[PDB]
Amino acid sequence: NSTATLCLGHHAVPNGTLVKTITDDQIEVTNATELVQSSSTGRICNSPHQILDGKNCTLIDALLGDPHCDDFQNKEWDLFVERSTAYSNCYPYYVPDYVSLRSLVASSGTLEFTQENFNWTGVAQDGSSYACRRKSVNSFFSRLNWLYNLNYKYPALNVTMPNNDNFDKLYIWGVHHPGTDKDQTNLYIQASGRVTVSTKRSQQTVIPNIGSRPWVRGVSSIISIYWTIVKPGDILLINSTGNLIAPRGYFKIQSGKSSIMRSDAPIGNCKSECITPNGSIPNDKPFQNVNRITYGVCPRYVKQNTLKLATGMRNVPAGFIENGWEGMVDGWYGYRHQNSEGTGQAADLKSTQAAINQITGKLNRVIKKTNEKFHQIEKEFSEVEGRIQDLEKYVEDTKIDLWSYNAELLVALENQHTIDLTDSEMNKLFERTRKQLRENAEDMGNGCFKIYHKCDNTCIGSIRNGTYDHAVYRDEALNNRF
Amino acid sequence: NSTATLCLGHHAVPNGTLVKTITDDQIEVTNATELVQSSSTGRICNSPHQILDGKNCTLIDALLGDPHCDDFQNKEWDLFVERSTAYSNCYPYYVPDYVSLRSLVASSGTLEFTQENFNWTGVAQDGSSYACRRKSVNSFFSRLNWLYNLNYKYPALNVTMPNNDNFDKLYIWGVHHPGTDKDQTNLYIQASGRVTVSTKRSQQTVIPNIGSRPWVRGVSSIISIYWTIVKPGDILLINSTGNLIAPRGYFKIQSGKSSIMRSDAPIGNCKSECITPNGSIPNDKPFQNVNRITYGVCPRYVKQNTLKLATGMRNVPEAGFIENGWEGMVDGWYGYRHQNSEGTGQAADLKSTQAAINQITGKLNRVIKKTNEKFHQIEKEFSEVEGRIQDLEKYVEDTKIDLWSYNAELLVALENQHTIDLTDSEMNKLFERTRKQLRENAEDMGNGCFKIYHKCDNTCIGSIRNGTYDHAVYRDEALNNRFQ
Amino acid sequence: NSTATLCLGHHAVPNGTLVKTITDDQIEVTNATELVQSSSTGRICNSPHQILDGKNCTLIDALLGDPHCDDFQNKEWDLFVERSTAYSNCYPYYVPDYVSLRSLVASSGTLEFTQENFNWTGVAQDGSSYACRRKSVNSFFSRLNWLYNLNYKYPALNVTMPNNDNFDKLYIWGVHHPGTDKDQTNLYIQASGRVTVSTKRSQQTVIPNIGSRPWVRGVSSIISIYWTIVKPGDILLINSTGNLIAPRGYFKIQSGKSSIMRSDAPIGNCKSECITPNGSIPNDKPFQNVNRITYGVCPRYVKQNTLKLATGMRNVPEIAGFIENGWEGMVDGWYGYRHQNSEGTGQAADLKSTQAAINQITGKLNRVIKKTNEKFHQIEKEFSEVEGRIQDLEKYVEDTKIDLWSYNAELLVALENQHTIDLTDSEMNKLFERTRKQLRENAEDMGNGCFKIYHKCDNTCIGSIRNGTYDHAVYRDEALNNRF
Ligand SMILES: *[C@@H]1O[C@H](CO)[C@@H](O[C@@H]2O[C@H](CO)[C@@H](O[C@@H]3O[C@H](CO)[C@@H](O)[C@H](O)[C@@H]3O)[C@H](O)[C@H]2NC(C)=O)[C@H](O)[C@H]1NC(C)=O
Ligand SMILES: *[C@@H]1O[C@H](CO)[C@@H](O[C@@H]2O[C@H](CO)[C@@H](O[C@@H]3O[C@H](CO)[C@@H](O)[C@H](O)[C@@H]3O)[C@H](O)[C@H]2NC(C)=O)[C@H](O)[C@H]1NC(C)=O
Ligand SMILES: *[C@@H]1O[C@H](CO)[C@@H](O[C@@H]2O[C@H](CO)[C@@H](O[C@@H]3O[C@H](CO)[C@@H](O)[C@H](O)[C@@H]3O)[C@H](O)[C@H]2NC(C)=O)[C@H](O)[C@H]1NC(C)=O
Ligand SMILES: *[C@@H]1O[C@H](CO)[C@@H](O[C@@H]2O[C@H](CO)[C@@H](O)[C@H](O)[C@H]2NC(C)=O)[C@H](O)[C@H]1NC(C)=O
Ligand SMILES: *[C@@H]1O[C@H](CO)[C@@H](O[C@@H]2O[C@H](CO)[C@@H](O)[C@H](O)[C@H]2NC(C)=O)[C@H](O)[C@H]1NC(C)=O
Ligand SMILES: *[C@@H]1O[C@H](CO)[C@@H](O[C@@H]2O[C@H](CO)[C@@H](O)[C@H](O)[C@H]2NC(C)=O)[C@H](O)[C@H]1NC(C)=O
Ligand SMILES: *[C@@H]1O[C@H](CO)[C@@H](O[C@@H]2O[C@H](CO)[C@@H](O)[C@H](O)[C@H]2NC(C)=O)[C@H](O)[C@H]1NC(C)=O
Ligand SMILES: *[C@@H]1O[C@H](CO)[C@@H](O)[C@H](O)[C@H]1NC(C)=O
Ligand SMILES: *[C@@H]1O[C@H](CO)[C@@H](O)[C@H](O)[C@H]1NC(C)=O
Ligand SMILES: *[C@@H]1O[C@H](CO)[C@@H](O)[C@H](O)[C@H]1NC(C)=O
Ligand SMILES: *[C@@H]1O[C@H](CO)[C@@H](O)[C@H](O)[C@H]1NC(C)=O
Ligand SMILES: *[C@@H]1O[C@H](CO)[C@@H](O)[C@H](O)[C@H]1NC(C)=O
Ligand SMILES: *[C@@H]1O[C@H](CO)[C@@H](O)[C@H](O)[C@H]1NC(C)=O
Ligand SMILES: *[C@@H]1O[C@H](CO)[C@@H](O)[C@H](O)[C@H]1NC(C)=O
Ligand SMILES: *[C@@H]1O[C@H](CO)[C@@H](O)[C@H](O)[C@H]1NC(C)=O
Repeated sequence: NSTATLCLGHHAVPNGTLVKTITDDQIEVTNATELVQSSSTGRICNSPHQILDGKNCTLIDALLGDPHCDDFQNKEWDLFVERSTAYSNCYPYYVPDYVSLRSLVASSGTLEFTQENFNWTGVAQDGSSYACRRKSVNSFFSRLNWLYNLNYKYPALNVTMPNNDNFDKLYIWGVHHPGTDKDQTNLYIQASGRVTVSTKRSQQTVIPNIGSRPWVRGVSSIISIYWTIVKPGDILLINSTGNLIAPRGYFKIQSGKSSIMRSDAPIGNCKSECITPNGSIPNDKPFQNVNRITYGVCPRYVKQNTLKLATGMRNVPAGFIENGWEGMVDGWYGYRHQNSEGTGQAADLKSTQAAINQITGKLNRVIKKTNEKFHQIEKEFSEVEGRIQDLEKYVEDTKIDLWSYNAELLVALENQHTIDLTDSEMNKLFERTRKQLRENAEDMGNGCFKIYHKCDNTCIGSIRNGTYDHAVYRDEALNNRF
Repeated sequence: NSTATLCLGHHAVPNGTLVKTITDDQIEVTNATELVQSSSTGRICNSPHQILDGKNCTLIDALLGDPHCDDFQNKEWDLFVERSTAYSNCYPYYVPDYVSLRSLVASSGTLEFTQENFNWTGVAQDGSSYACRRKSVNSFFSRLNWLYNLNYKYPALNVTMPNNDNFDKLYIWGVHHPGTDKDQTNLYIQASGRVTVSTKRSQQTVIPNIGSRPWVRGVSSIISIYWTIVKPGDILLINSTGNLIAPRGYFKIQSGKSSIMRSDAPIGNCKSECITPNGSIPNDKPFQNVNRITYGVCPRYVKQNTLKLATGMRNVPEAGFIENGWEGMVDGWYGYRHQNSEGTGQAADLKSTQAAINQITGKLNRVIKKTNEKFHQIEKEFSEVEGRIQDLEKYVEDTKIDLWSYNAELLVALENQHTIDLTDSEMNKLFERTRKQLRENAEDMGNGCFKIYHKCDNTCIGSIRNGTYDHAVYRDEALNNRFQ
Repeated sequence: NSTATLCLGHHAVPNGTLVKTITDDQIEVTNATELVQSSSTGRICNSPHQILDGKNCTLIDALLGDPHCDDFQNKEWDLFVERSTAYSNCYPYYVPDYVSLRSLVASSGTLEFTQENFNWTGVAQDGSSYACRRKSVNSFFSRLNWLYNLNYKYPALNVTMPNNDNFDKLYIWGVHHPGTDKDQTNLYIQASGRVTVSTKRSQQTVIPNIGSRPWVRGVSSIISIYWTIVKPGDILLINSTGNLIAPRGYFKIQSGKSSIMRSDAPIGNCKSECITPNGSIPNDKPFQNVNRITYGVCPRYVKQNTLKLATGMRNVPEIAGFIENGWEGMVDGWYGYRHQNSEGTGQAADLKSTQAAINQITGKLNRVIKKTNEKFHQIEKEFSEVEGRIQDLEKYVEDTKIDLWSYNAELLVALENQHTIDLTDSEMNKLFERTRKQLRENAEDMGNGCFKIYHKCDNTCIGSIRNGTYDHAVYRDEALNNRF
């Protein structure tokens, strides 16, 4: 009755979370947060990025001018979305270096086309095919010009086109490979054509190949597609004696943050910085497990499906040496007392705020939203290729393993640090109380002090308030101790 | 009067090991372990991976059907081992994009061949050569069909072969480059041949080169090798007016964990998950220094040859831990020494010993386990100058190794620092728990020992070590001795 | 005043530096150092690397022998510097795989040329052009030999050149593409030429392409450039029926630490291990923000422009101990005592704790990251032409590398600074505890980092505490009388 008990403690919860540290494989803490984004809504948000739904059209088909891709003329994009249902419906073609043409056009982000008055005197223009009907009429790629004989004559073409602008020009052109020699000589009078497209810095020559081919859309022939970039002040020169699928002009080729993505996710009316083929994902967490293919401001892809970051002290469901206090809801640390006036509880705001202030924004010190990716490498492959594809796969797998390691070590280190800093605040609160009490109390060993003098609620409050004067009670307290 | 001294201490060893921390360049600990695997047995274990010893055969020669590689027909592998002694002994050839063909066949992991009934009516088949003898008679690559004129005629070939299966087909074919014009017109009647192999998605045209070549195995000619992959529902279409080295069928091209490795190490009868060109290596350690070229579940290649991970506390060799550690303590990491009315004694503390040990066991397995399972990767050694693509392959690999070497360096320093800190922490916690027990009955002598101001025999000493010491029993006696 | 006050404290400075830790975005410390090199002199030091200023000549032009590059014949280099003002002034050409040829020659580091006597009987040699004037006379590339018909005849060339040396030979050769068909038949007699260059391990065939070209230096034609490497004991074989731009010999091709760099920085007379396009930079710091393109022993490129590494304790602006405040005015140590007794107040530094903290901070980062970054010929990292796939990969690899090293640098500085704060806070607490153990029952903790010593304790007595020789038993009777 002539003494008092003051216990120092911390809070506890009944439903703790296990996290991982350097010290413990699993340790239960009061609170944690997930660092790996692992789910997507399934929709690609049309804000803030300019999304272009390719629908049934690939970018190359929209580039060449497949009639069912006419709506894409001169359109621009931040992200072009190619659907797996896309198909070709014009004259059969193939693109040597399809991958690079697709990449650089996708990164350019525009299909702005400008016609140029090539002088094709001597030959017939605007060749059409039943295999490429546009609005029920035989037609051809909108951006290409199928040249053929004019009155049984195909004179040698030698056409020039300077680049007198301040920008690079992208020229798409082709070479026709007839199925038979009867086709070859009927279209182009010479028994074999030849196309040479050149600039002051390049030369590209194609010899057409007359030969049977597997029928595609009623046609036994095919077109090879090539591209040429003309720098400012340079000159495009097209020299041909047959089989030339001529350009009608140039595409602007820009540099910027545009790219292309293969996805079947629908485009929704929402706003999201990060786009994956699985759909848009939130970018609050530093890491994501949804897809290695991302566009925008995105969490970094890691192999882990979950990484829990401790946001509270160790959960331990007498003072803090024995146990935590589930009943303390207004603070992380606090006091419990037993004196002449009964029992009471009060939280310590100083130590609680110190622990919280260290834990808030903990992760914003090492990992921020510094991962803004636009056009990158391909990370999914449908064809066997070998060397270049091996390297692309190895680079991406090397990157992911390294960030997965970084993510693992970071969470373990930070969680070790969250435990230690919260353990530290508890000991500091205990030491502040001991130094206040001086020779008026003894450490009972369980996180509680035995105060050797009568100490009513105001006296206990003075200790919690930091205004306890040991000199006032030292005479009374030293008398009871010894 | 009658008092007792109780000292808190930790163990020490005479033969400590130097490790590195964040704090110290080198600090001696009681025990440490190596994290870098630096030696190999010298043998490639034939388990658990399916090893195919190429012996004197490269993979491409086994693919084409070099007669001395006939034993490799239709064989499969997880790891194909190419020896530096391999040689070619058939018709002289070269493969444009040899590297990619070798890679994709190696990654497929099988040489399963399927013959197909190509209709070569109009030409002679099964051309043979003195440069490619099989069973001591003129022959040719087993998987290729040397077509040439039939009775002074080589009609233009137009042969089709649809892919009506569920898988991609790999077709290997060739073009013959005769040494002279006499050779060209005698073999193929036309003055210049032409080979066009096409699919619905591809076209490959080759113009043969009539011209002399360095004499190789009695031949001044050569064959160019090409490959074509035919997707399901697609069709192989072959058009030739001479010089076609025709396919006899297709190879299955599978996807899986198969690869190829250049090594001269022998194949032994053992079990080992990790294979390097130097031989199999253990994969218990997280890092290895043997070879950046690995196959299987492997430690990560680092530039360091040794990384010692502390598995024990700081070593302070030979009362109380403030002064020194106790080599004489062999049954625990922490413990008590006392001097009382009954003499002197020593006893270890199980709680603090177990706390430190449990925190250290599996300490590195909390950050890096054997999640490094690699199979077919990029090439990492090169015998020829190539330029751009090889520059990139080298830069990629050197970037990876530097980053992992940095990771390994920082990890060991961090782990060792934390191992030091946690073991030192257990010592201070043990000393403090003892102080809390003694209350006003003892005083800190400053050297890790308490002066207990009352008679405290071995049972009393044991009660302190066991946590059952009641200070109130002796408080009256102790306070009388402390204060005069 | 029959008592004394002994305060334990640490120093403080008026001009602290903000650093970043795991705990705080900004915390002021007594001292810090910059880890990111962010500035350049603007000049490339001509030592210790052998620098070759390309002037107005690219490496490929110096290789082929453009007349205004004649001064570069047979020169060697550690680093070739291409200026953006370089230009070509000979016959118009293009190099298929220009990047690779530039790369492999730059890595070889020499233009040593050795003439060889090819037998070009039957054709005319040393064709010259108005497009390639040398000393105001029509001329040609110094290292190439333009062959054409000799009196209306171009016989088939079949010229051999064995490599009977112990080193590899690099052969540069070309194929001429006339602008018109009549040009083709006037120069060479055949309507179409053919060039086949072969060795025992390679074959290269070129079919010339007749077609108009943009007029360049009076010429509507062009030359394709190719290269061939002939291993020892191998043989170069050149077979042509027209359009061959023949070699005059071979280049020695070495392996070493040579590279090429695009820069407009001037070359100075100084010494610097690290070269960037912006100029030489010091390599004392582990990181640099100047340029991802480096040559030599260089700091690792990071995206950060500054990373400050704490080299001192927390700065706490200013008797009272360390609990309340730090001591501005302590200039001979990091930690120390302030005392107040009968003779007044005094201050003295503690050398043990000061040296302990300092020894732990010096070279702290060299324990984890040294100058293990020595790079020479690497990949290209800036691009003037659109290329697509391969350039996509080179950009992605470098961007991946920089982000990973930028992450490492950010985490390393935050970790190291947190540990520097913690180790210095610890040294302060250890000194305070060492003093508490010395005083025994003669003093009490006042809570502000100070002890109230309950006995008369002049300066010699205080010095004994600082010196570690204070005997508490001497004053215990006097002190206990005052406490209780
Ligand atoms: C070389 O051989 C190929 C393969 O046998 C020949 O191609 C075949 O040519 C015929 C007639 O041109 C094609 O017939 C057509 O088939 C389509 C299929 O739907 C049908 O709708 C048409 O009414 C027509 O009957 C046949 O499809 C085609 N086969 C392939 C695989 O493309 C080629 O003609 C030969 N070259 C010659 C004879 O010069
Ligand atoms: C173009 O020039 C090359 C090289 O000068 C000629 O190749 C050489 O051809 C002769 C045969 O005429 C080869 O000689 C033979 O050598 C074998 C084994 O070495 C020997 O057993 C025979 O009895 C015969 O003497 C010689 O090896 C070969 N040299 C090389 C480097 O391949 C080639 O014939 C010329 N082309 C034409 C169309 O003349
Ligand atoms: C195919 O068409 C092109 C384009 O017209 C022809 O190229 C042009 O050829 C003329 C005559 O050689 C070049 O003119 C020259 O210009 C220089 C300086 O400007 C001047 O000093 C000369 O006296 C002459 O006027 C013209 O530059 C050139 N155009 C280009 C873009 O290079 C080419 O000749 C034609 N080829 C055939 C086989 O018809
Ligand atoms: C396979 O391709 C060849 C290559 O063109 C075809 O041969 C051509 O046939 C016509 C018929 O008069 C000739 O004018 C061409 O010159 C031939 N080419 C050559 C190189 O001589 C061949 O016809 C094709 N396949 C079939 C079945 O005919
Ligand atoms: C490039 O254009 C030139 C100029 O029109 C072509 O040259 C003519 O070719 C025809 C047919 O071969 C000849 O009858 C003329 O005499 C040529 N004229 C001149 C001025 O040379 C040339 O054929 C074209 N080249 C290509 C590859 O198409
Ligand atoms: C602040 O820290 C820097 C770096 O730790 C100190 O600079 C070092 O000073 C010593 C002098 O003993 C030199 O030998 C080192 O070469 C210096 N290092 C560097 C990187 O400059 C500096 O002394 C500290 N400043 C103060 C006032 O203590
Ligand atoms: C390779 O060199 C041989 C000569 O060594 C060339 O063959 C001669 O070619 C001409 C015309 O093509 C014929 O008149 C001769 O009869 C040929 N000689 C022999 C021995 O065949 C051949 O053209 C060259 N090949 C090339 C340059 O591709
Ligand atoms: C627990 O941590 C999360 C993550 O920061 C936070 O949102 C929440 O407010 C914290 N407190 C709780 C759940 O009481
Ligand atoms: C186009 O070029 C031909 C070439 O013969 C020329 O006759 C004609 O005048 C040119 N026409 C125009 C509109 O430039
Ligand atoms: C996202 O899509 C990829 C392939 O499209 C799939 O492998 C992965 O499991 C998907 N993840 C989620 C969370 O939908
Ligand atoms: C040293 O540490 C290793 C690895 O943890 C352990 O296997 C070994 O038993 C230890 N040795 C001693 C003497 O403690
Ligand atoms: C092969 O095809 C040819 C086509 O010319 C046909 O005449 C012949 O009868 C066929 N024979 C066989 C055995 O397939
Ligand atoms: C392993 O073999 C490779 C290739 O011969 C060699 O570079 C490396 O030094 C060897 N290392 C060991 C540890 O055997
Ligand atoms: C050079 O070539 C001519 C004609 O091919 C030949 O007669 C002569 O012997 C050759 N000389 C040498 C040294 O090879
Ligand atoms: C170095 O030059 C590059 C341009 O090549 C520029 O982007 C960079 O900011 C420069 N850095 C410095 C430190 O001057």
